[PDB]
Amino acid sequence: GSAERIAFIPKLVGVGFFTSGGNGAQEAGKALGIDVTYDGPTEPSVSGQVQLVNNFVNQGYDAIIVSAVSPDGLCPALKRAMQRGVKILTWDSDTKPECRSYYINQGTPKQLGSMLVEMAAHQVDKEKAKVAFFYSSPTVTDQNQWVKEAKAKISQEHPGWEIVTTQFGYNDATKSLQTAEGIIKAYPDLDAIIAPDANALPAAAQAAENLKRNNLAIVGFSTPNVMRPYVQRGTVKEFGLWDVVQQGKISVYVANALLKNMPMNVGDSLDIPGIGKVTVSPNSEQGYHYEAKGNGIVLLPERVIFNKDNIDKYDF
Ligand SMILES: C[C@@]1(O)OC[C@H](O)C1(O)O
Repeated sequence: GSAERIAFIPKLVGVGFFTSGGNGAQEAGKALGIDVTYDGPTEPSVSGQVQLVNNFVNQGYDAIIVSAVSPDGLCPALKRAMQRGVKILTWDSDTKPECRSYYINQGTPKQLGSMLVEMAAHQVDKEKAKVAFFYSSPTVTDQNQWVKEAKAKISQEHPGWEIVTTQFGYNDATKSLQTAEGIIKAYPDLDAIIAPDANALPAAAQAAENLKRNNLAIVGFSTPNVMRPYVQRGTVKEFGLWDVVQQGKISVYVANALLKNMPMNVGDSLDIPGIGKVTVSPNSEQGYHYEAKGNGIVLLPERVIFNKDNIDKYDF
């Protein structure tokens, strides 16, 4: 019969992380004979994503995979989708667990929070330090889950560190650069910026270069292709991510499994070419209390620390 149709929705288009995730989703679609539509708003917003969800539902799509800008903002549209039998998955940034079926997740908040703090500590290497957090928004699901854990870890394991500020760049290159320059100017006693956002990290690096700020540890999460110039110049020594192309791929393979009615309750696994096995984990892995039939989290097998040694191995 007519080929299945899956939508893959980023927080916004035109950012390398999301372009690369979309590439993985679309290549998986080709391998599986599924038509995958990559579409998102030009900036992150609830209305941008909600219209797309509603459009794809109204147009008869079989599954929608979305990286949510908000835990709650998409819920009415996603609940309508699920009421109509459209498979709903999140990837990257979750909604509330009751607003989707599966979350294709790069890592637990404990894992990702730990990565951020470990990267910072490796470079700071002193007990008394001043650190700034810098990411997209105070409401986005993923980054706030990770930052809560990173801040807890700092308070426990680095008691001499002071978090002097937490500011936001809203996935906007212009606003992010201005915010980063503002942090560096306002806090001359600053030892690290921790920037778990694909736009905030290069903005912080660029701000440090613009202001000729030296010996500032700048760590966070972004893509190798975006970060490579900053790593080459030495402004960023280390940052983290994961294979976002593979994440997009996994999301489409999981959606395919749902469309084929394969067993995907907590504990079940799924074979994916070039990856091996992925498994459905409980929602409690993300800190949620919610369990239901046909609902859980699929964790990526690995995350990656990038530095000068390995950055040229990766093209995304
Ligand atoms: C990489 C990241 O931190 O920046 C944009 C994404 O939503 C992300 O995973 O949060």
